[PDB]
Amino acid sequence: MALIDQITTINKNEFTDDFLRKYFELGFGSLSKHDIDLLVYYLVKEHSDLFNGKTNYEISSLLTITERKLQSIQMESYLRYENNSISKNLEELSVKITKGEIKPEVEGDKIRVLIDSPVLRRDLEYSITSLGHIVDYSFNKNILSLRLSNFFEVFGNLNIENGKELKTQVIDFFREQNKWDKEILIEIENKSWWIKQFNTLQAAVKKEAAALIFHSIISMVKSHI
Amino acid sequence: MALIDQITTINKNEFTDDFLRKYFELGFGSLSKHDIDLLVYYLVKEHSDLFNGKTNYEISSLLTITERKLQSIQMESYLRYENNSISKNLEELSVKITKGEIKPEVEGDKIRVLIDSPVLRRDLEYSITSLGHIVDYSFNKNILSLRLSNFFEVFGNLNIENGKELKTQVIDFFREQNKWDKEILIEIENKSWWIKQFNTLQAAVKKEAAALIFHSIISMVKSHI
Repeated sequence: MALIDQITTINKNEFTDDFLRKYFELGFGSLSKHDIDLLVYYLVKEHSDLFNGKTNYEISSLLTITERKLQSIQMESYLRYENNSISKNLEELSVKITKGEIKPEVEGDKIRVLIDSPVLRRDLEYSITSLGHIVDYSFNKNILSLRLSNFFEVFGNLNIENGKELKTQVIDFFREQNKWDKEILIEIENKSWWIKQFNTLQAAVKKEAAALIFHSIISMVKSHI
Repeated sequence: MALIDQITTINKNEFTDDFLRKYFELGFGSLSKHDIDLLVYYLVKEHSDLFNGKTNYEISSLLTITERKLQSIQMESYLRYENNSISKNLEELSVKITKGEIKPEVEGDKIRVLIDSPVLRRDLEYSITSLGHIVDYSFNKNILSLRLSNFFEVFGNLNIENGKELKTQVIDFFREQNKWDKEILIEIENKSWWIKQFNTLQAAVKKEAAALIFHSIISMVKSHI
């Protein structure tokens, strides 16, 4: 079975102990098939490394189910059997960016972020839309697209975790890169600035700018509940 | 949970390994609730001592299910996941009699045997009714009642495992006990013999006679496929 030996490590004692406690909570035969499928997904995720570092495409292939079914299973099981703060999920998103597992990229006046985890996607969307203002964004499958000019105009004044204003931290990045790149004016609330001036920069400056921008946006959202 | 700590020993490694192999045989989410309930029953029975030495009443109480449901689950799970010969099940029945876990008792012209296991009950009934003749017997719940006079008249000539005829082995028992009990004629194919003469014996002779008779009947049935 390509499945059970793809498991390279698993705490079999607590897989068994946990399964028995939850299968038998209301008595033998009390859980529905769907309840048990959520339990099994949780048990493999909590007590093995099977899903570790794998994309949704890989996990769905491993489980022999569609990506759409996997997303429902992942969310329903997380809600049933796990508890995380929005703060911890936002921080996990941030760390994935620092590690390069998620690579934000700017195109025109939009920053785009592939977020494969439905749990992280849910908490980001909820938290970023709970700041008192409608947010200019959309999702293309699992890719968040966020309008830059409008975001900084509307939310640029809110503090990030290190106390500085969001717009301040992003502007300060562009100044430093002006030290080794050809100098540009900095107008982050300007749609045409992103479209023409930002587009001029070297692909590696733009890559790094997008990671810092999204790090700072997450940091701003974490600072505000 | 009165359940999971009633487990005094369990191979948790193979409980986990076995569950994963069978849960995932056709892919995640392919097994019905009923399929999974049969699997779990088999897994607890194969990989723990939870059910060991317990009556159906105790197991059903442990599982929070009726005795009728338990019997269906036990049979369906055995058929799905286990394999035993009729010969091995008949021998297990025999050993339970020697151990005193099952105590055959004669009343009138009938010998009665409580058989709690639906698996053993099924193989006994099938094997004992596959000897070419209709058998005079009935079940009261899990108590087999077998008519003595008619059984020895019809099947008394068939060999038991040690080569002797069934009627011969049973008669030889009554002779030995005549050595220390008051002597009786021996007419095991006679209904009124069981009802009046056998009834005379001491309760401990009758207890031992019933175990030897049923041991020999099982031995006869094992000798004939």
